[PDB]
Amino acid sequence: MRKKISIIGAGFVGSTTAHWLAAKELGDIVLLDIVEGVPQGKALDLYEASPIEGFDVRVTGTNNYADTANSDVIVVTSGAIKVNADITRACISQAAPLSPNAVIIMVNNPLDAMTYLAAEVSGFPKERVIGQAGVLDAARYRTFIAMEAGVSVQDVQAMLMGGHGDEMVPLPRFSTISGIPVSEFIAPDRLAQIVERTRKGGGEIVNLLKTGSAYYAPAAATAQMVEAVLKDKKRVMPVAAYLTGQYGLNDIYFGVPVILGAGGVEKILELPLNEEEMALLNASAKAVRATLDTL
Amino acid sequence: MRKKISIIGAGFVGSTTAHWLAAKELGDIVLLDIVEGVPQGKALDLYEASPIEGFDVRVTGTNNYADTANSDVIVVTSGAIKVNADITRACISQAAPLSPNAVIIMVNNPLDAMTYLAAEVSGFPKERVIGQAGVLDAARYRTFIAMEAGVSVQDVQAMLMGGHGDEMVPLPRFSTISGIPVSEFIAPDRLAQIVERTRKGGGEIVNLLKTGSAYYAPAAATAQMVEAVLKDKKRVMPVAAYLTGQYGLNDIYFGVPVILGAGGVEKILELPLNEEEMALLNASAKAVRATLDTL
Amino acid sequence: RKKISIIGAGFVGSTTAHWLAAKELGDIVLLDIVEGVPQGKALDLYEASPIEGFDVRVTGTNNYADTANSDVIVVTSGAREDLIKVNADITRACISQAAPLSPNAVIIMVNNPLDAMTYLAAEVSGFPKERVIGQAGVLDAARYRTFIAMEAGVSVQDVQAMLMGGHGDEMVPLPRFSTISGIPVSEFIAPDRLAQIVERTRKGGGEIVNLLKTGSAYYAPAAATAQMVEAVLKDKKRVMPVAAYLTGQYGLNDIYFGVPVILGAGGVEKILELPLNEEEMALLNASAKAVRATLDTLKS
Amino acid sequence: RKKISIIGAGFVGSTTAHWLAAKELGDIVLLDIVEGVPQGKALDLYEASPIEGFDVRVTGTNNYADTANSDVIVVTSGAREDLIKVNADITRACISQAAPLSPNAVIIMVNNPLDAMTYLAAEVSGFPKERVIGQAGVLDAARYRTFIAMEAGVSVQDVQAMLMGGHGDEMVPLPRFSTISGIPVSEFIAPDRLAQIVERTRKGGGEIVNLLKTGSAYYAPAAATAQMVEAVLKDKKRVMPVAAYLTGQYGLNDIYFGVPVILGAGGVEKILELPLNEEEMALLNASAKAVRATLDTLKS
Ligand SMILES: NC(=O)c1ccc[n+]([C@@H]2O[C@H](COP(=O)([O-])OP(=O)(O)OC[C@H]3O[C@@H](n4cnc5c(N)ncnc54)[C@H](O)[C@@H]3O)[C@@H](O)[C@H]2O)c1
Ligand SMILES: NC(=O)c1ccc[n+]([C@@H]2O[C@H](COP(=O)([O-])OP(=O)(O)OC[C@H]3O[C@@H](n4cnc5c(N)ncnc54)[C@H](O)[C@@H]3O)[C@@H](O)[C@H]2O)c1
Ligand SMILES: NC(=O)c1ccc[n+]([C@@H]2O[C@H](COP(=O)([O-])OP(=O)(O)OC[C@H]3O[C@@H](n4cnc5c(N)ncnc54)[C@H](O)[C@@H]3O)[C@@H](O)[C@H]2O)c1
Ligand SMILES: NC(=O)c1ccc[n+]([C@@H]2O[C@H](COP(=O)([O-])OP(=O)(O)OC[C@H]3O[C@@H](n4cnc5c(N)ncnc54)[C@H](O)[C@@H]3O)[C@@H](O)[C@H]2O)c1
Ligand SMILES: [Cl-]
Ligand SMILES: [Cl-]
Ligand SMILES: [Cl-]
Ligand SMILES: [Cl-]
Ligand code: NA
Ligand code: NA
Ligand code: NA
Ligand code: NA
Ligand code: NA
Ligand code: NA
Ligand code: NA
Ligand code: NA
Ligand code: NA
Repeated sequence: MRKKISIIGAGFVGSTTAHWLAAKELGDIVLLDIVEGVPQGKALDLYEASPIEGFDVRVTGTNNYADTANSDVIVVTSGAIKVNADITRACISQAAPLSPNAVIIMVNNPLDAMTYLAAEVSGFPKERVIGQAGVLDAARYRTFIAMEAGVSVQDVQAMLMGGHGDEMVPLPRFSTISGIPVSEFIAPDRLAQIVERTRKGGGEIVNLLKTGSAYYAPAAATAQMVEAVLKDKKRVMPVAAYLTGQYGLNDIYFGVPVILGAGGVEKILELPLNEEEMALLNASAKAVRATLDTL
Repeated sequence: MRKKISIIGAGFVGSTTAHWLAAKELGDIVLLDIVEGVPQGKALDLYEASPIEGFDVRVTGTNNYADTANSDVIVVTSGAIKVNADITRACISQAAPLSPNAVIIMVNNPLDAMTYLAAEVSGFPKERVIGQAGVLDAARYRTFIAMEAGVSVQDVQAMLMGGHGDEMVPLPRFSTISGIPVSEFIAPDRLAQIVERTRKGGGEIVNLLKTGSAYYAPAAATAQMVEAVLKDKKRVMPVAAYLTGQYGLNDIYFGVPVILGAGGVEKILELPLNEEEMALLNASAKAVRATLDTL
Repeated sequence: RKKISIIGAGFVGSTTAHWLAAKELGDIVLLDIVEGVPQGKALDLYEASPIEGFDVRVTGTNNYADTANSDVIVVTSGAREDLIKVNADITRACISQAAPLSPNAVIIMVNNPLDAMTYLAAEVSGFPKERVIGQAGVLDAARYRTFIAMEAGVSVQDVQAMLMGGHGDEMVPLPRFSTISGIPVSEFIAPDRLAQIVERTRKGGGEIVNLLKTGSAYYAPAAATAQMVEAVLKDKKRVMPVAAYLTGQYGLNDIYFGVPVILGAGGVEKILELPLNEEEMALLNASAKAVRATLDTLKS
Repeated sequence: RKKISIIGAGFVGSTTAHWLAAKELGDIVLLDIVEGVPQGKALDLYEASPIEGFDVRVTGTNNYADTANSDVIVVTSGAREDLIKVNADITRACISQAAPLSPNAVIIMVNNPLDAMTYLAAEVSGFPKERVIGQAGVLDAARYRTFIAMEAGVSVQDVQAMLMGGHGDEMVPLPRFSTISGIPVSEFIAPDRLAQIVERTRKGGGEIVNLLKTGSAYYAPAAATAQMVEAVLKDKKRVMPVAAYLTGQYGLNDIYFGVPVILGAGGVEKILELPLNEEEMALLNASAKAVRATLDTLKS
């Protein structure tokens, strides 16, 4: 049978994630929400786009968790700390039991903390509970680099760590264009400006939309992670993963480079960060730790 | 240089149309709106999804019509009769002059009437001013047929005419699955139910969403028409076109089968409709005519 | 990941790997009896993956053990009675070795004589008839659709058509069952012009052979084959003409014949029975006779 | 629509048409001196369009007039001094007839000896040097990236690499300029293991030749060529290694050499100058000497 993906939270990010996934014909999609009608309408609307696009994907909406049973992947985009903590706990507690073999991909903020909560509530192997944050952030960074350098976005690669904004750990040294260091194309001061724009990337969209936050890129990032699992592509990407010593961090979810596949986090990469980079990471880890304790 | 597409009205349908088009890497996209920040945010958000998806598309947002100059295609999705008439007149009067060689694709409702208005205000050759309505409606119909018959949406074809809802002219006789009449798969009573669900398709999504109307399918339909023009694919699809005698109708925009290409409507097909079908068409034409006169 | 084994790494088999690899549908194993040939073509295609962006393991081999547990087995190892016996021996050898290793696979035959070889494959494999099919109609319909699109001046994406039987004289054209966006093809193309198109379709394979001088078509044949593989792997429920085992449909029994079917994860999930008129049945009966004759030569 | 002419409908040329047709990038004209060959391959591929869903006019011809006004001209008509003279005469004939008909086109050479043949094409066409390039580095980097992905156990979509020079011994590998999602390849693969990969890359073309016994690689070479065509047609500004005319970069003058460039609608839009260390420059200089020798044999 076809793969099955359940998206919990049929808002901007969740519905847009269904759109990116449907276009890829990766599997049947179930959009769940607590609000009646909303997921049903968005799912049917997207389903009706299928004859036009040519993909055979069963997109259904629902308010009943039973419809998410036996999912291969569970995406959680239901978030609006306390508020999201209750929402996240409610979603995972009802979804996890019905899909014991699924890989959970958290999107709700505060991301690192919510992913940790999902791991606790689900009791799933740590490798199968991850969060999306770094793929989006690296995507904004890669976009800015391509724009500035005047090259194809298909030729820019970048790795970064930590969490959102001030918790983000930029790593320009670990970004290249067709294998060439970005420093060969962009000078230090301009690169520093791009790093700052990346840190503020989410807020930049918020300040523009006025009524909500970003969704096209966040959903694309999430969909790419879902694809990595379903097709066991073994993508090397920054993801919120559970650490057991890497970078000197224990008992915490933190954005780190991993090889993402059908088994979820199949490997946590260990970068040879210099002292400057480690200082940024330590400060981030402390802030992420603070949010974790509050949780 | 790359093709250029301007989308006037950065709301649900317009932004979603940018999404479908960006994924196809069909050309640079300019999202224009009267509201500040909104088009800029949605465009940048989508642009930031490009390194993830791998398409090189310049997606920009704006409030200045000058940025839409020299567009190959102009999509109008700014509508909310009087209200939309003023909005449509304002959009076409400012956009048409800057892109004299563009094909205008209207989406604003009342569709047939607004497309007629766009033709008047723009003064463009009639073949280059069309409206999207039938592709969406036929898509819902094709979706329902595929669902019911249990076959791939890639194998269902369908033609229909007229306008939305009561103005829609269904033509089950002109729908097939891999060349086979749909009547071979679905009985008369069930087919009649599918036709009715198609007529009410837009309202069905509205009643579910509660706060707005459909956009995934409407945008997909619009994007497919944009693709047909940019790539001169010569698609055979129902489109709102200016009639000069076809089906006995003159001086009016009506949903009819056409061959859509780089020159816009490259041919209006003349179906051998029986008396039953012509009765439906005549009633529709009268209703569309009524809306036109009011306009 | 899904696994597809392509037996016979010649033009059709390798080109089929190309179409499938681009779709990132699953791991692909190309097998041949000739050493180096499959390994070279597989590696070549695998080396194109970073350029195209697909993650598919494409490997070549001479060992049937590497095709074990495949979801789909494509047979393109084929090379009058002479033609039949030669391909019967190759098909026999291929199926008897591959089938036992992939008991749950759907076998898609391509070797000619198509209908007869598919029958032999069902016979040798012992597989349920629904999981042993042949590719022929998708290619023939593709040529017909191409000619129609060319002539009518419309996108190939808006032309669909159904046909039955086998290759050439065994082909049962059905213009009545072809449309452009739901509109009969006869509305776009005159009778004489359409008859020529039907004739060109019957001789479509030969037309390519005569142009290439050496060898036959492979781009379209591989695309047709790949589309059937995708139909099974993604359980798309495609409505297409495929060589299937008949037990009464169209008045035919105990024979593989090109017929309209719903193709999904279970192989043939339904054999459609279109009501054909007197003229159309005349063509089908004459076609069935020719297919039956070939089948009898095989059983002898 | 955009128009691409592929001179030489052999394995690489036809496979390039296949990759391009699937991308629906523009009309494709396949030309060859042999009658029937291009017409057959073109028709075959055109007949696959309804199956795949792309609307591309694919035609075969023996008349250079049909390649008129092309946006891109791909040359894959090629067949020691013997090798050079034979290909020089073919390349000469192809360019002198095609270039005049498509004055604004970007010429992408594939024929070997690559660097030398691209130089000859610039010489014969009279085209601005930026619009006459050669494909070699994209393929070589593709093999290297494939081996790295295989070994590191990661997606081919996350491996990028740059290299220069020409084929085999003329290749200038640059492991320092290869990464996996921005992380140095050396962090994933040990020195000895990486050296083997570099060696396998140098001999990558030969490896395929030895396996096929007859003929050389075409899937990856065509994919590499097609990606360069797409770069021009869609003005993507790709950063890739291509054979370009040098006027001082890397200390080389009046010669075509594989170097990092930004490829767009204007052909070579920029030749990047990477600061290479002593060891790397040692490789490049020895490579330039070999390329220069080949060039001199050509000019003689
Ligand atoms: N990690 C990233 O990179 C990233 C990027 C953007 C947004 N986000 C976060 O993602 C979340 C969703 O953002 P959005 O813009 O889609 O929001 P939204 O408000 O549009 O959608 C959230 C949806 O969740 C539903 N919901 C609430 N509680 C639920 C419950 N218990 N069960 C099921 N559904 C429930 C709502 O009814 C709503 O439709 C937020 O927490 C946001 O901060 C993360
Ligand atoms: N033809 C079909 O099949 C079909 C299907 C669905 C919706 N529609 C119609 O499409 C239109 C858009 O629907 P929507 O859901 O995207 O709406 P929406 O309200 O989300 O978006 C419309 C956007 O237009 C902008 N706008 C208003 N006046 C403008 C002006 N003068 N210039 C530039 N921008 C302006 C708004 O500020 C808004 O962002 C409506 O008229 C709707 O009825 C047609
Ligand atoms: N529409 C159709 O159904 C259709 C269309 C085209 C071609 N065909 C048929 O498909 C077959 C292949 O055509 P081709 O052009 O690719 O041929 P080909 O000669 O290029 O390739 C056949 C390959 O099979 C291999 N082979 C032979 N015996 C084998 C065995 N016992 N096991 C494994 N491999 C073996 C060969 O060594 C060779 O590489 C032919 O029978 C041809 O007539 C059918
Ligand atoms: N990385 C690279 O740059 C790379 C990779 C692989 C192969 N190649 C080279 O590409 C060339 C083609 O390789 P192939 O395997 O496709 O060869 P091939 O022999 O299959 O095809 C060459 C085609 O050129 C045609 N031809 C000959 N002279 C011609 C002329 N004057 N005009 C038009 N057509 C003519 C032939 O008839 C033949 O169909 C060779 O020179 C080969 O060494 C380069
Ligand atoms: Cl956090
Ligand atoms: Cl109206
Ligand atoms: Cl039936
Ligand atoms: Cl530089
Ligand atoms: Na699936
Ligand atoms: Na913060
Ligand atoms: Na400073
Ligand atoms: Na373009
Ligand atoms: Na939206
Ligand atoms: Na969307
Ligand atoms: Na109405
Ligand atoms: Na009744
Ligand atoms: Na080939």
